[PDB]
Amino acid sequence: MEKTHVQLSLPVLQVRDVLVRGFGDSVEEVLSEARQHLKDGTCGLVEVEKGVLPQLEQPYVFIKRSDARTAPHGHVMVELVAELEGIQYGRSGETLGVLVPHVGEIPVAYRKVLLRKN
Ligand SMILES: Nc1nc2ccc(Br)cc2s1
Repeated sequence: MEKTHVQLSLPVLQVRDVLVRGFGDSVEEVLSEARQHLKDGTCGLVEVEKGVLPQLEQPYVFIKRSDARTAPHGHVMVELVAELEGIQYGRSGETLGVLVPHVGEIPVAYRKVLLRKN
């Protein structure tokens, strides 16, 4: 009964503030945990610049843009793609950032997304 997409506003975190730097130890675990934290409202977003990924823990979970005309209600359509050792699991568009657990860090902005469930 899960709708295919859900509107979310994600807190954007600075990399040096992040206390839990990843979701787990395998591609399937990080995708699973990211989905659970999105459902629980406990997922943040770090924007990727030089130096960011080496300060976070692999496997990475990215949100990537899934289309070009759908910004329904101001929310960009996105889907999840994981990365381990330079191999990516999914193919999608431009990266909006890397997802991490949110445990109370103060954000610098909020990013509105329309997230594809599965
Ligand atoms: N299978 C499921 N994946 C997700 C991702 C995000 C949100 Br919010 C709920 C669910 S339930």
